[PDB]
Formats: sequence, C-alpha cells, structure tokens
Amino acid sequence: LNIDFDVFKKRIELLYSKYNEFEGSPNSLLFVLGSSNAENPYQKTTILHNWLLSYEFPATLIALVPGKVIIITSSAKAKHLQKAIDLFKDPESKITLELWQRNNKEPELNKKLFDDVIALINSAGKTVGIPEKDSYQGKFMTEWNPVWEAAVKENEFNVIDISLGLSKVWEVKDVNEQAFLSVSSKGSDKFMDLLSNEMVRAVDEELKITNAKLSDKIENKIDDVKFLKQLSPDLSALCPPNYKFNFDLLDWTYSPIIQSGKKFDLRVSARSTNDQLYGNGCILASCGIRYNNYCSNITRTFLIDPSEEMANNYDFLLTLQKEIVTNILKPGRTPKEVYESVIEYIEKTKPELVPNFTKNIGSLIGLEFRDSNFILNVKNDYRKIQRGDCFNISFGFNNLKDSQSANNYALQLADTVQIPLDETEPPRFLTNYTKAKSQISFYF
Repeated sequence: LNIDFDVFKKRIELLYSKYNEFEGSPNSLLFVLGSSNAENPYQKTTILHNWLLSYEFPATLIALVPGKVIIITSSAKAKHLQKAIDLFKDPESKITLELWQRNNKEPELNKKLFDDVIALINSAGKTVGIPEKDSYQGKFMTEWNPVWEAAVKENEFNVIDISLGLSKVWEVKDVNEQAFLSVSSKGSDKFMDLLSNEMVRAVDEELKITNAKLSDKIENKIDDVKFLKQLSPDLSALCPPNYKFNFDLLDWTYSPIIQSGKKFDLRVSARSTNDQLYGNGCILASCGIRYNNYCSNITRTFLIDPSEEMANNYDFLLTLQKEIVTNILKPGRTPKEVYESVIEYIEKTKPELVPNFTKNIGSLIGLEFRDSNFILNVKNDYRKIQRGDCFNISFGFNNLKDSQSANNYALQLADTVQIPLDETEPPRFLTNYTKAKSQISFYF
C-alpha cells in the first residue's frame, strides 16, 4: 500500500457531505467487505474501497455516522491506514477517523467490535444505508451476518439502498481519475491492435481456432512481460503527474469478445463462442483494459471481403458516432433525451436501420465497468450528464441482411469518451485506435 490520504480525506468528506440527502435519508452508511472476488469486482463496497484507497480491503467494515468514520479491520491494515487518523485530527474537520483492530486469536474481542459499531449506528438513527446488491462470502462475513441480522430485527433498522447515491457521489472524474482513464484506454488501443493483427494472421494462416480461443490468446497477453514492456512508454506517459506507471495495476475490465460467422450478440451478456473463427464478413472485437481500477472499453468491426451494403452501412456507423459525441452527448441531458435524439437522427438519415439498432448507446464508465444507474437507454430520465463524466459510448446494428450470405451480419463501435470539466471544451476520445474503413477492411 502507497496511499494518498489527502485523496482519501477528500473523498470521505465529499461522501459525508452528500449522504444524508441520498434517497430515503439514511442517518448512517455501512459497508462490509468479505473476501474479494476477481470474478465479481464491481460491487459498490469494493468500488468504495477503490475510490477511497485505490485498494480493496477484505474482511473490513466501514461505517459512516455523524462526526465519525469507523473502520473495523486487521492490525496489518490498521497500520496501512494509520497516517489517516492524524489528518482528521485537525479543526478543519467535522469528522474523526477511528481504526478498530481485529484480533483473530481473540474471537470475543472481535464480536465486541461488531456490537459496538452497531450501537453507534443505532445512535445515529434508525435508517441505515447499505448497497443492497452487495454479496460477500468467507469467514469475516460468517461472523458478521448473524450479528447484523439480529440488530436489524431488534433495533427496528430501516435498511435502505444507497446505490444511486453512491453512483452520483463518484460520477464526476477529477483530473487524476481522467488520467487513469486515459492510461486504461491507451491499453485498450494496444490490445485491439494486437487483436486485429492476430485475427488477420488466423485468417491468412488458415488457423484452427475458435472465437473464444482467439480472444483468450489476447486476454493472456496481459501476462506476457515482453508485451507489457512494449506497452509501457505510451501508457506511462499518460499517467497523472507524480504517479509512476505500474504493471501490477493493469488488468482486464472483462474478458475480450470476438464474434464471427453465425452468431452476433450485441448485448452486454455476449461471450466469445466455441465456433471456429470465420474468415469472412463482419468480425466484432471488444477489448476493455483496466488501469489502477479505472475501466475502459473499445469495440471495432473488422470487414473481411465486405459487400457494398456492409461497407456502406459501416460508413453510416462512423457518421452516427460522430453525430452522437459532437452533437448529442451534451451535459444537462438525461440518458433518455440522449437516446431519443439518437433515434431521431437515424430516422432522418437512415430510417430503415432503426429496428436493428441497440437498445442503448452505452453507459457511464469509471471504477465500475457498467453503472446500472447510468445506462444510456430510454429507461433513465433521472440522471443528467455532467462535466467530468466519462462514458463507454457503445452501439450497433444487428440482424442486418446480407444479399450474399445465409448469415445475417452486424456492426458495432465502442469508444471511451471523456467529457472535460471545462465548459469551453468538447468530448475527448480516450480510445483512438483506428476506425477508418480502409484500415479495418481486409481482402483475401
């Protein structure tokens, strides 16, 4: 751990200053982190750790009550956090930080800690704010679960969801966050370059390889230390001032996806299939590298011996993205207003494609890959786009008919787009790997 505690103090203060105005008016907040799960990394409590500390702290409880932050954790972790206590000790602080150390040879001490924090919460009032979808396992949780359940039943706690409130508190990216998002996005560009190269070779060398094995080839390159060394200059250059670039901090947002031949699925649920790579028509590729917990996403369509209608529809896909980012994706507008405006545009330029279009044009991106309270569809009329928002702008058309094949085709484009904090400045593409038709088309 090398923790910026000024950033910690800063984000804790922002939270504490917003949370009583969260829906339902919670008197206190409670985050409980079991064991970490690499296969389930975007739970709110984990996102909270990441925003506060840039690390996930397992077997750790954090409570926000009026005038006090309580952290129940190991001795080891309490030493990592110790420098924080002093930082709140000063009279520009409405809040004190307390570290309550667990002792695993002392089970009765440990139970006491839980009883004591629940008493503090009860004092704050009856409404307790917890991320309702959080679901952690392991030994710490098994200690916690019965104690908390008994507390709710005996103390008449009104336990309410705070997911939307948390989503709002950390939505806007500060300069350092924007820079980590830039690094993460450059990593996406690098892996997509490799992906395109590898996909072209697999077609050229007639490789026996499925869509899934090819995307797995790309996925595992994150472990190739030679490959990582190649990436480092371009990525490290983008790191924020005073921050050194670190390999340990580079990860996947999700497993890479390659689609070809028979099956195109434009839903976020899509996975690479076990079908042999199909070296003709449209190839959809998605990469999304994470850096220092900050997610990105890029999606490209490659055209292998396209028909004229395919190539034409690809040109429209480019013109559509340019319209959205330049003219539609504006601060102050809701996801619903943005989406309706997109449909309207397609209606006045290529009306017949409307039924084939995706039901969203992406979501807010950040420490969470896909914020469910900020999807760019018609169901969200309750968020406004803000300066400092980063989006995964991702859309496509599926089930497009190819006059030349029994296989329908599909086209898909995704980029990570930053909205600057400055009013005078336009949306900035963080992913910049080519999407020019002549550079993603291949003839065999």
